[PDB]
This record gives sequence, C-alpha cells and structure tokens, in this order.
Amino acid sequence: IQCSQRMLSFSDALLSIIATVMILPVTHTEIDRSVQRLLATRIAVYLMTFLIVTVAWAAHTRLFQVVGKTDDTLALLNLACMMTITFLPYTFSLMVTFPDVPLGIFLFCVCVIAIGVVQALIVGYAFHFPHLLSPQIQRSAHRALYRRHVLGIVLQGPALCFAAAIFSLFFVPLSYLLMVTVILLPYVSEPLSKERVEAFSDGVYAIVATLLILDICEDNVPDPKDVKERFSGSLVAALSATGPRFLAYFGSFATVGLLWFAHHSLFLHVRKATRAMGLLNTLSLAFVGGLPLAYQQTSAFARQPRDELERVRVSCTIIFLASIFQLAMWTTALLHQAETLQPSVWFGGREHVLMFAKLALYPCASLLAFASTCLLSRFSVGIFHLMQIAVPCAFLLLRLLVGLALATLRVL
Amino acid sequence: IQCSQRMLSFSDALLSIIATVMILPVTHTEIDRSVQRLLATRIAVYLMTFLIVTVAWAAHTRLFQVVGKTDDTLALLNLACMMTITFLPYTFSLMVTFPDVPLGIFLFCVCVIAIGVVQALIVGYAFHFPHLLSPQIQRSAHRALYRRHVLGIVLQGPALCFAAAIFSLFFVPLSYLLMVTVILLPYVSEPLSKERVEAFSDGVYAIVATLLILDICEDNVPDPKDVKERFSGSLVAALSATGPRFLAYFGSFATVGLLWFAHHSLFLHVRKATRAMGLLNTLSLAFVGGLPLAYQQTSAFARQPRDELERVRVSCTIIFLASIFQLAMWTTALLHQAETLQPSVWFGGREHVLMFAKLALYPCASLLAFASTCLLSRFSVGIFHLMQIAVPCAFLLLRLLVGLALATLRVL
Ligand SMILES: CCCC[C@@]1(C2CCCCC2)Cc2cc(OCCCc3nnn[nH]3)c(F)c(F)c2C1=O
Ligand SMILES: CCCC[C@@]1(C2CCCCC2)Cc2cc(OCCCc3nnn[nH]3)c(F)c(F)c2C1=O
Ligand SMILES: CC(C)CCC[C@@H](C)[C@H]1CC[C@H]2[C@@H]3CC=C4C[C@@H](O)CC[C@]4(C)[C@H]3CC[C@]12C
Ligand SMILES: CC(C)CCC[C@@H](C)[C@H]1CC[C@H]2[C@@H]3CC=C4C[C@@H](O)CC[C@]4(C)[C@H]3CC[C@]12C
Ligand SMILES: Cc1ccc(-c2ccc(F)cc2COc2ccc(CCC(=O)O)cc2)cc1
Ligand SMILES: Cc1ccc(-c2ccc(F)cc2COc2ccc(CCC(=O)O)cc2)cc1
Ligand SMILES: [K+]
Ligand SMILES: [K+]
Ligand SMILES: [K+]
Repeated sequence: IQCSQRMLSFSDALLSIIATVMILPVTHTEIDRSVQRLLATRIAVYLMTFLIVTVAWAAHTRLFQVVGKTDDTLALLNLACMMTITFLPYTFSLMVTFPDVPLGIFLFCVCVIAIGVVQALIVGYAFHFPHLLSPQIQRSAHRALYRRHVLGIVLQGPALCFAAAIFSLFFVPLSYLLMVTVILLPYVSEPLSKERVEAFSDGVYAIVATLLILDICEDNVPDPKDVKERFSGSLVAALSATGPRFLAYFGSFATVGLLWFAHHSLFLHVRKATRAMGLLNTLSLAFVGGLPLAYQQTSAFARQPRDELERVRVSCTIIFLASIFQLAMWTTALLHQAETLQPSVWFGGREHVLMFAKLALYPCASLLAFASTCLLSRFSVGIFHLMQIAVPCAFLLLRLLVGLALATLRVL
Repeated sequence: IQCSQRMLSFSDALLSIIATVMILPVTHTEIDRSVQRLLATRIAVYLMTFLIVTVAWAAHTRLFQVVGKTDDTLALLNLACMMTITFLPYTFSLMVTFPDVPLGIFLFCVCVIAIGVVQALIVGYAFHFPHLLSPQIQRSAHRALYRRHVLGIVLQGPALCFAAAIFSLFFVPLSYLLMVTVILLPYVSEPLSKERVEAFSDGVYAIVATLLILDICEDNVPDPKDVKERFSGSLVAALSATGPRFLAYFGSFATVGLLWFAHHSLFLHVRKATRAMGLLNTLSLAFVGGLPLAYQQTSAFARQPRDELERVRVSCTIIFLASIFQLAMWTTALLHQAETLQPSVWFGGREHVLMFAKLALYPCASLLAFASTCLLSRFSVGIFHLMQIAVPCAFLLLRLLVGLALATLRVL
C-alpha cells in the first residue's frame, strides 16, 4: 500500500505524449489540391486520435478515482494499460488508411479490448484487496454493486468493439456504427479530478509549445559542407535561411505559453472541475495543438498576397477557437460558481474582471485580427504581427489595463 | 500571490523535453567507419546537451526554492526563461559542429547570458516584493545579503560566458576553458526539491519510453500503393516487415517502464534528496535515454553473429549503467538513511531487502547477460531475449522471490 500521485502523474505524461503524437505528421507536411487534401486528412486524423486518446485518459482517470491507493502489482498493471493505450493512434491511423480492409478495424477493436481487459484486471485486483479502494467505496453499503457497475462500465467498450470485429468480416458500416457508439454512449447515455486535468493540460501545452524547437534541432542545424559551399563559409548566411523557422518557433511558443498562462490562472481558482469543463478543456487542447501548423504557414513563403490573407485568417481562426473554448470553460464554471470557483472569482468578486480579461484577451484579439483581414487587408499581416507584439504586453500589463477600464467605468 | 506548483510542473515538462530533444538524432541514425564515427559524435552531443540542460534545470529548481510563491509577472518571466533555455541544445550543437567558428561560441554564450539575465530579473522582482519569497528568506534579517548572494550565483555563468565570447575572437581554447568552468565550478567549488526531481525523471522516462512508438506512427504506417504493389495487397505482409520495429518498441517500453517502476519505488521512500542523489539521478537518466538505440540495434539485421554479440553486449552495458546508477543512488541514500529514507527502508527494516532486490534486479540481470555473451556466446541473443522475458516476471513476483531468499537464509 502506497500513495498513487506519482504513478498517475507518469500516466498523464504518457497519455499527453500519446494524444499529441499525431500532430507531428501534420507539422511535417510540406506546405496543389493533393497537398490540401493530404493536409485535411492529416488534420482529421490528428483530431480523431486526440479525441480517442482523451476519451481513454478520461476513462483511466475516472477508473483511478475508484482505486484510491496503488501497489506494486497495480503499478505494473497500470504500465501495461499505458502500453496498450499507446497503440491507439497508430492503429487508428492504419484503420482509417484502409477503411475497407477488415484487418485495421480488427486491430483497433483488439487494442480497445486489450485496454479494457487490463482495466478490468486492475478493478478486480483493487476490489479483491479492499484497502486499495477509496474510503467512500471501502465503506459503501454495497461495495460489490460498485464492482458490478465498474466492470460493466469498463467492459462495455470491449464488448462493442468485439461485436464490431465480428461485423468487419460481414458488414463494415455496422462495425463503424458500434465503434462510434463506444465513444458516444458514455456522454449521450460527474466531477473529474482536477490534478489529472491539470497534468494532462500541462503535458499537452509543453509538447505543443516545443514542437518547432524539436524540429529545428533535428533538421535545421547547418551542415559544414553546405555552409562552406552554398553560403561560401558564412555561418550567418546559413542561419539566415533558417530564420523563418526561428520566427515560427518564437510565435508558437509565445502563443502557447500565454494560452497556458491563461489556463493556469483559470485553474488556480477552480475548486472542482465538472466533466463539462473537461469536455471544453479537451476541445481547447485539441485546437491548441494546431497552433504550430498555423505559425509554420504564416512564416512560410507568400506566393501571392491572397495566400498571406488566407494563412493569417486560418491562424486567427485556430487561435480564436483555442482561446474561446477556455472562455467557454470559464463561463460554464461561472454558471455553477458556488461549487466550482473560489469566492474571489465569483460574480462581482475581487478577481472576477481580471480573470475575465485574462481569458478574453486572446479571443477578442483574434477576432479583431480576422476582422482587419477583411476590412484593412492591405495591412493584414502587419496587424497580425502587431498582435503577436501586443498580446504578450497586454498580458504583462493586464492589471493596469483592467484598472484603466475600471476607472473609465467609474467616470462614466 | 498564488501557488507555484503547476508552474514548476510545466517548467519540468518543458525542461525534460529540452533535455531529451537530442536523442532523436541518435535514434534516427541507421546502421562503415563513417557511420560509427557519426553515431559516436551524436551520442557525445546528446550526452553533453543532456548534462547542460540538467544543469540549467538544477539552477532553475534551486532558484525557485528561494522564490516561494508565484505571480502573473513571475509566470511570464518563467515562460521567458523556459524559452531561453529551449535554445541550449540547438545552439550547443551548432557550436560543436563549427568549433573554430566564433559565431557558435558567441551564440552559446549569448543563450546562457540570456537565461542568466532572465533569472536575475526573476530574483530582483521576487526580492522587490518580499511576500513572494519563502518564509525562511522572508523572516531573515539578511535579505540584502541574500539578494547579493543569489545575484552572484545566477550571474556567475553569464559573466564567464561573456568573457568567453570576448576570447572567441582572440583565443578560442580559453573560451572553452571558461565555458567548461561554468558547469564545473558550482560542483567543484544542499538538498534538491524532491517534487522537481520526480517530475523531471517522470518526463524523461515518459519521453524515452515512447520514442519508438512516435517514430513508428510517423514512418511505419503502411502506404496503400506499396501494400497493393510490393506486398501484392496483403496488409499482413506489409506489417511483417514492420515487425522488428514493434519488437524494439516493446522491449524499450518494457525496460524503461520497469526502470521507472524501480525509480518510483525508490523515491516513494525518500524523505529529502541530497544533491549527490541528484547527480546520480542525472547520470541514470542520461544512460536511460540510450535504451531505444540499444533496442533498435538489437532488433536490427544481423550481418554476422559477431555483430549480434557486440550489439547484445552494448545493450547490456547501457542497461547495466542505467540501473547501477539507481543502485548507487539507493546506496548513497542508505549512507544517510537517518534523514534521507523512511524508517521502513532503513538497514534491517521491513522493506529494506525488498527495495534492495527491486533496485538490483536489473544490474545483476545485465551483468549475467554480459557474462553469458562471453561464456555462453552461442546462446547469447537467446538468453538476452530470455532476460527480456525473465525481468518483468521477476518484477511481478519480486515479493515471492524475496520471501524465498529469506526462507533460504532462515534454513541456512
Ligand atoms: C513582452 C514582449 C516579449 C514577451 C515574450 C514572452 C512573453 C511571456 C510569454 C513568453 C513569451 C513574448 C514574445 C512574442 C514574440 O512575438 C514575436 C513573433 C516574431 C515576430 N517578429 N516580428 N513580428 N513578429 C516574440 F517574438 C517574442 F520574441 C517574445 C518573448 O520573449
Ligand atoms: C509478463 C511478461 C510480459 C510483460 C510485459 C509488460 C508487463 C508489465 C510491465 C511492462 C512490460 C513486458 C514485455 C516484454 C517483452 O519483451 C520480450 C520480447 C519477446 C520476444 N523477443 N524476441 N522474440 N520474442 C515483450 F516482448 C513483451 F511482449 C512484453 C509485455 O507485455
Ligand atoms: C476474445 C478476445 C479477443 C476479446 C474478448 C472480449 C469478450 C470475450 C468480452 C469483452 C467484454 C465482455 C462482455 C462485457 C459485458 C457483458 C455484460 C454481462 O452482463 C454479460 C457478459 C458480457 C457480455 C461480457 C462477455 C464477454 C465480453 C464480450
Ligand atoms: C552581450 C551582452 C548582451 C551580454 C551582457 C552580459 C554582461 C554585460 C553582464 C552579464 C553578467 C554581468 C556580471 C555579473 C555580475 C557582476 C558581479 C558584480 O560584483 C560586478 C559586475 C558583474 C561582473 C557583472 C558585469 C556585467 C555582466 C558581465
Ligand atoms: C463479465 C466478464 C467479461 C470479461 C472478462 C474477461 C475475459 C477475459 C480476460 F482476459 C479478462 C477479462 C476481465 O478480467 C477480469 C474481469 C473481472 C474480474 C472479476 C469478476 C468477478 O469477481 O467475478 C476479474 C478479471 C471477465 C468477466
Ligand atoms: C551587476 C549587474 C549585473 C547584471 C545586470 C543586468 C543587466 C541587464 C539586464 F537586462 C538585467 C540585469 C540583471 O537584472 C537585475 C539586476 C539587479 C537587480 C537588483 C539591483 C542590484 O542590487 O544590483 C535586479 C535586476 C545589472 C547589474
Ligand atoms: K529526421
Ligand atoms: K516528446
Ligand atoms: K518527435
């Protein structure tokens, strides 16, 4: 019997890595209609894999809410569960690459079944040793009903996927129907641990922020032969062609760091996060993962000014979605502010307006940038760059801006 | 004023990613003397970059031990510090690629100076607002002397690097001397936060464990055209050629997960980790990062049985080092067991022998495998595979094995 915080932290790290694995094929896509189709397919695959892995992570988190403590065998079983979960993105990609081949569907169903079987073994071991359960379960009137219930919840997905694996040899669309039902039913027919959500979001933000520096380190280190031959021995000339990559990395890191700053400030005032906030956070992270692609597109070559307008608009849309989902989380938590928010950030509270401005800095900025792309298109990219300069400073002097707005309201 | 656990957790995630960025060029090296030289250079670069980034992380951790709580401006300054640290591996690689070009040394010195300047700004802001400091520092009557000491500690590195940047235009070896002095002096002339060490190790283990699955997802998804052309439409035939990659991933994940299990069990019984344990943990993680390369080599083609012997021996050496440094950490903590270990794992304690066996499972296994590579070489790879099967099971039934050993001692 031992504490289980570090094991779940490791689980969150692994699950964030597995959720964000599928953004690498997107950011590595080369910048004609075939390229656009490939990019759309890769974006769709990334979104679906992120949603699936986040569903698996949510199931894991609400599984280990029941299993209070951990043990050596529980740690090994959790490691096995993590290994089985790590195959979700690759196997789903193989599935969607060959939709009419039953082998891909069979492999996806087998992966989901393996995850469910390991989780069922974990639950069975936990209930066989009651000291590992949470005190509420350890004391529950009918503890074994909770088992009959947790086994059903855990094994519902494996059963539907097993039936889908059956139907893949006879009727593939039916396999698709039950496979989508696996993810649909738990939400279409409860609080989520705030520590797990915080750790998953921190992992996702850390991974997304440092994608471009990883890529630059892997590829964009100048080669001495090319330095002495293409750039005539001038290392600064060699690094000049790499400059757009550095600018894209700086922009992506600044944006993702500021979004994480807003998220961190939001969650420092959350007492307990409902699953609606969990869904909104999942959507926010899914759209945050697309920021490096937007920055790569904007920093890329501009064949025509219309291409620059389109890329600036796309980047603004991605930023707007990624931040508006955080704003939606904040409003949803405000709806139940009695039990979800600290007294400081309640309606009319001390920090209410400050937090509102902190979470609305980015959506409004993206909205005005997108509006300028249609009204002041001649300066579009310029104002976009101005935004990249304005937003961090607005974060630096947010309290001063809020005080100025309060004074303006006071004199009005 | 707000709590600073999540900000430091994000910092640990970013720093682990930055520390482990440089193993990707190693695991992408495909395996005549030119290839060996390239692999040796890449391994040396990875080790040096990992050591440098771990030094930066240690400086950050012992910086934010002084700065107790955090604020909005402190969070933004920490983000800037993280961004400046993210350029250490790339700039060091550019430095070592062009040793005689002063530009690389100048860029490395500039990066270190920027990190130091941001940290000095953080310290100055913290001391200007005393409520952000730790209570020890807050109640101290020598706050000015404390500020002077932390400014000196933070800015020592920037000054030496600035002088090295001066000497790069006049005497490059002198720049090398002061640049190595930057890392040498703080250790050649104190406890380290256990949470920070745990988070950094968890990040490193999660990154190293899932390298091969990331690579497989990026590259090893079969292409429909090649599936229908090179494998005559047989998807199982296409996946068969990918099988060695899956085996290497399974082996690497199993080993890294078991090493993390031993590390987690070790640190669940640590009251406070001294910096000697920090150095040993740094070495252990540095050698853990080489496991995917060893597994890739072993799973690769065997041109000659001698090549298989050499690759098995290299993998065994890497595993032995990665686990023997954990064992050395455990023994060092046992030296000061009064203040570093819980009473259960003291000499003659309840869990002492169990933890000893848990941390010595892997070093002894690697040692016997390496010995068999010289005594029973005919079966070498076989016993190596047997080890990959034996060690996890030994972890599953470790308590039973320890009880059997205790009974054997009892009857003796
Ligand atoms: C207060 C201003 C500087 C703060 C900032 C920190 C603020 C806290 C979070 C981490 C990032 C942010 C920021 C933004 C940048 O955007 C510029 C895009 C390139 C470009 N070149 N021309 N137009 N755009 C940025 F470039 C930065 F370098 C930095 C930093 O170091
Ligand atoms: C209990 C035995 C299996 C445990 C293990 C899990 C147990 C929970 C913690 C993480 C590891 C580990 C493991 C190791 C493997 O490597 C052996 C290569 C075989 C081979 N080599 N060459 N031909 N065949 C392994 F292969 C596994 F499949 C599994 C698993 O599923
Ligand atoms: C054979 C391998 C590949 C997969 C095995 C999956 C099958 C055997 C497992 C996975 C989930 C399981 C099901 C989970 C849910 C229920 C509801 C319960 O009231 C009756 C048993 C039943 C119907 C289980 C039967 C067996 C089951 C379908
Ligand atoms: C090229 C530019 C950007 C780099 C600037 C770094 C230089 C100017 C800074 C960085 C660290 C600084 C030094 C670190 C601290 C001390 C100790 C103090 O008792 C005297 C000043 C002195 C010696 C500082 C002088 C200026 C210094 C060397
Ligand atoms: C209803 C059902 C469905 C599927 C499986 C199954 C089948 C194969 C497999 F590999 C693993 C499992 C799941 O692993 C366990 C599940 C439950 C239990 C405890 C139950 C009790 O106490 O009666 C222990 C282990 C079992 C029961
Ligand atoms: C001696 C020295 C060394 C380096 C710099 C320097 C220079 C540029 C820069 F951007 C930041 C810094 C460092 O930033 C601070 C330094 C000190 C203080 C506290 C005041 C005190 O007691 O000296 C607060 C912040 C300045 C003085
Ligand atoms: K590459
Ligand atoms: K990574
Ligand atoms: K990668």
